[PDB]
Amino acid sequence: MLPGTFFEVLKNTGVVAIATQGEDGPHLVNTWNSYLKVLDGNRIVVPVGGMHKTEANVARDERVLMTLGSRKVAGRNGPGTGFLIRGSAAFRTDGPEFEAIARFKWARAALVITVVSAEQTL
Amino acid sequence: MLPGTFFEVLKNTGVVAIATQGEDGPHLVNTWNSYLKVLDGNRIVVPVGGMHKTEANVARDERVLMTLGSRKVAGRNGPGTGFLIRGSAAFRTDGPEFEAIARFKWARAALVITVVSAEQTL
Ligand SMILES: Cc1cc2nc3c(=O)[nH]c(=O)nc-3n(C[C@H](O)[C@H](O)[C@H](O)COP(=O)(O)O)c2cc1C
Ligand SMILES: Cc1cc2nc3c(=O)[nH]c(=O)nc-3n(C[C@H](O)[C@H](O)[C@H](O)COP(=O)(O)O)c2cc1C
Ligand SMILES: [Cl-]
Ligand SMILES: [Cl-]
Repeated sequence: MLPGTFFEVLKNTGVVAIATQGEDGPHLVNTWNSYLKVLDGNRIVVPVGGMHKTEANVARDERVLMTLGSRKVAGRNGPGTGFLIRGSAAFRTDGPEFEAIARFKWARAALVITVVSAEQTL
Repeated sequence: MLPGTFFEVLKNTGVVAIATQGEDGPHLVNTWNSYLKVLDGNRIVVPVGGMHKTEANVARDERVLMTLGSRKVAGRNGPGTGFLIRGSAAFRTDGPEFEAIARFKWARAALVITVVSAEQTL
């Protein structure tokens, strides 16, 4: 599900954005490119310190969107690219998906996104 | 209302994320930090090439969220910061707000976000 160009983006620095659906509109939070941990089976794991509103949204609607990119990875028509990822999210406080990001001692949980599609948008 | 630290983030490269309310959940698109033009009266202007789905969403619900950041600008508790911006959006196709981004020869419109709040989230 995740292409090589996505893994090239993860070798570079940047701001990741994660959109969820809430009762009165979308919500949008961040992490860093370097914090994402990709697992077998199309999973992207994010260390969670805050994400309280995000977690409440995900408990009611698991579908999330994530974007990320880098000036330093070539896109289709010149330098710079990024991705729109769609997937289903879950929060974990134990098990191997939590252990994947437990090195971040500030992490109360892991946000685990099981990818359904990845689109290179540039 | 946009603070100095936000303009510091704009001196740096990065991926900007813009969330809108879609018919069946959020939508999320991107631009680059360096593409944003800030005008007086709390306005952030983005060059629009695609964004047809985003534009349809804004016509139904003008409220948008935007995030952006940089590893190179100090946050409250170490290196790296970013912002959550909430505002209302409109799409201009002539006049000073369009001229503000017309340097992008591929632009079909200017996305004008009038900022209601800016929160440094790191
Ligand atoms: C560049 C950047 C990176 C961030 N990294 C994280 C992160 O890895 N994990 C986290 O929980 N919050 C991180 N934050 C803060 C979140 O974006 C968010 O503001 C916070 O978790 C509160 O989430 P909520 O609004 O869903 O309650 C980061 C913020 C920025 C601007
Ligand atoms: C890093 C990055 C920068 C982008 N810059 C722009 C931009 O400045 N303007 C634009 O219209 N689309 C830009 N795109 C593409 C949009 O994110 C989006 O995929 C496209 O405009 C289609 O919008 P829509 O899904 O609302 O129809 C960029 C994509 C990436 C990954
Ligand atoms: Cl990073
Ligand atoms: Cl940039």
